[PDB]
Parts: sequence; C-alpha cells; structure tokens
Amino acid sequence: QTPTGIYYEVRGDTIYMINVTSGEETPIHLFGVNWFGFETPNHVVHGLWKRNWEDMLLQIKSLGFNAIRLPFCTESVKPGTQPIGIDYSKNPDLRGLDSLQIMEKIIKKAGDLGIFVLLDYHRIGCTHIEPLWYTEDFSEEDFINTWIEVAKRFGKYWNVIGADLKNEPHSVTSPPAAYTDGTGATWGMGNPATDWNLAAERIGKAILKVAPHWLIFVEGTQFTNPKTDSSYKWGYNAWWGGNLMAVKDYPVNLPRNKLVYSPHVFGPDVYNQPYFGPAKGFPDNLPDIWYHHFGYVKLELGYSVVIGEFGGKYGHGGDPRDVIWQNKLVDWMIENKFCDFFYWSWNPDSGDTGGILQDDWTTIWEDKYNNLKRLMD
Ligand SMILES: OC[C@H]1O[C@@H](O[C@H]2[C@H](O)[C@@H](O)[C@H](O[C@H]3[C@H](O)[C@@H](O)[C@H](O[C@H]4[C@H](O)[C@@H](O)[C@H](O)O[C@@H]4CO)O[C@@H]3CO)O[C@@H]2CO)[C@H](O)[C@@H](O)[C@@H]1O
Repeated sequence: QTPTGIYYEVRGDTIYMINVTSGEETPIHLFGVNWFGFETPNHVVHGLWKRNWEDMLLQIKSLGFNAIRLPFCTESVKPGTQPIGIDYSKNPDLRGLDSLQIMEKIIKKAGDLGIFVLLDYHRIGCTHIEPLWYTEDFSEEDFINTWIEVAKRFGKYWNVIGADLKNEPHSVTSPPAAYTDGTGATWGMGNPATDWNLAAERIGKAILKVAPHWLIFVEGTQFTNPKTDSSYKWGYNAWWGGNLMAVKDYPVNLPRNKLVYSPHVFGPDVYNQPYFGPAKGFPDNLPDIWYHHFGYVKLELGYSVVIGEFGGKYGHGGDPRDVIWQNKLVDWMIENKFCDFFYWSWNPDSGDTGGILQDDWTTIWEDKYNNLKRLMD
C-alpha cells in the first residue's frame, strides 16, 4: 500500500490523498509552480546565489501555491554531483552537500510546509530536452533504472505525489518523416521504438512496483500518428508535450486510479503559432484548439488532466499578445474546471517566458500573478 502512510489515487477526474493512519481521504488540488535548475549545469534549483532555499519555499507557499514540479536531469539524481551557484553565506546548511542531498532537503521541507512535489525527468543530459526517453549513449533501460532509483529514494517522502515520466516528448523532423524515421516521439504508431503511449506504460509500471502509492503523470507528444494529426486542422501545430489527440484511440495502459494526463501549452512568447494571428481569430479561436489538443481528455473522456507547464512574459519585455493569451487560457481553465496546474516558471531566468518572480529573484510580477491566482480562489 504505502511506505509513508500516504497514498495517492485518481477517482473520476480528481486526485485524492489518503492517510492510512488517520483514515482521512480528501480531494487535493495542485496549485503549482515549476522551480527549475536541477536539470541544468547548475545541478541545483536556480536563484540560491540570491536567496535562501527555505525562504523560496515559504514565499511560494505564501502566494497560495501548494505544489512544486521539480525538473531534474540524470546527473543531478546521482550521488556526488557538485552544485554550482549557491551563496553559502545565504545557504549555510547546504555546504558540502551534493545535488541529491540538496533535493532531499528541499523536498523534506516542502513536506513540512504541506507542498506536494512532482518529480519531472526533464532532460537526460543537462543541456536540452531530448525528443525521446533515450539517446545514442543512454538507453530506455538506463532511463527506467534512473526512475527506479529516484522512486526508491523519494518514495519515502510523504509529499512526493509521483512521477512525470519524461518532459516534452517531441519531434526533430517534419511529418510525414517524423512518424517513421525514429528521430522523435509518436503515439498510436504501433512502434515501440517511438510510441510514447507504449513507453509510458513500461516506465510507469516499473515505478508503480517500487512506489505503488505514487501517481504517474504522462505528457503529450508533438506529433502522434498521421490519421490522428490530420483529423484536425491544427493537428500539426501542438506544442512539445502538448498533443494528446491520440488518447481517445490509444489510451495509455496504466491503472485508472494512478494515471494523470499532463499536457503543456504555451503562448506567443514561446513560439509564434499560426493560430495566434488575429486573422485566424485569435484569441477567440483558442478554446477549440485547446479542447482538440488536450481538453477533451477530461471534458469528453473523464480523465484527470493536469497542465504541467504554461506561461509567458505577460507583456513584460515580450509579445503584447501574451497578456491576451494568458488571460484567455486561465478563463478557459477556470470555466472548464482545469484546477490542477504547474506554471512555468517560479524562476525569472527562463529566457522566453520569464517567471512569477522578477529578475531580482525577490519581487513578483503582480499583474501576471493576479491573472494566475484566479485559479487558486
Ligand atoms: O530547463 C531550463 C530552461 O527552460 C527553458 O524553458 C522551457 C522549458 O525547459 C521547456 O519545458 C519548454 O520548452 C519549449 C521549448 O523551449 C520551445 O523551444 C519549443 O518550441 C516548439 C513548439 O513546441 C512547436 O509547436 C513548434 O513547432 O516548434 C517550436 C520550436 O521549433 O516548445 C517547448 C514547449 O513545447 O518551455 C520552457 C519555455 O521554453 C527556459 O527558456 C530556459 O531559460 C531555461 O534554461
């Protein structure tokens, strides 16, 4: 059942937390942020050159968030990786700790604060997101074994809700090549080399054996299979980790009380999507685009859907259409009861999106935050 005394499950489209000792079971909401850096050359969450790590946690909690998605790369969850970019004068308790002991300390404290953590295997290397869950010198078996060691260790922390199996499965070539050419992810192709729907089942099963109490989060790909993608006019224009159009015909085969679908969705600050042109009816055209790419998974099919990344500069140094985009997206989440989400990012040092923090790592973008906090009321 559980090593921590806490057990997570999905009933209907809602995540519940069970306490086996008190017997309490309540629905939870994930009002989340992404705090990144363990996936980069820093090997640690960013901003610890400017801030104390507990204080960052306390500030996140104080803004109403109760969940952090923590991106990691393979090197950061191995014993002995040295972090760069910590002011030890501000973080004395982190002196001489390796990146793993820091991740342990951060998650423990999060727990004490009542913050859920979702572990995200964000990159295999520490430089960029790979299209597949393996590379030339890192196999799916190494990927799975990395998740098993992570689940073995982090399964002991009550507030770790689960595993976001791989960030942003995607493509590096164009369709039609992308479907068969083995360089990118697919879904419903019937090809184990590339089918993210099949890979998710294999990786999720491995993790549930060691952490049966966890949820498994599964993202979209970019392209799926040609019949799915051509069946919608914007079928070729989903984000990385954003195409869930294949779930209806090819659902992922994990237990229904364990599985959470986790699409990503972005604004004009990340990529100038063609449906962002007002001549295409932006922004009033978006709800139908969101619905087709991922929203029907919940609205029509009844699955838990947690948006795992979304954000943008909200007009601070970026495309002024980002303000309209983020407003419209949060309107649609609220009206369709997409209440669980993780914003990208808490960090201001996201080059195309900024974050909830400003560049001083201390003050927030009030307007951006005010729009988002509508989901938290
Ligand atoms: O991790 C530290 C790093 O994060 C960067 O922020 C990234 C996230 O890490 C990532 O999860 C996500 O990635 C974007 C990616 O940056 C875009 O390049 C990619 O663009 C695609 C689009 O999805 C397609 O529809 C279109 O056809 O192709 C374009 C590119 O050709 O979209 C994905 C999301 O789907 O988002 C975050 C924002 O980019 C920070 O920017 C960086 O500073 C941090 O170091």
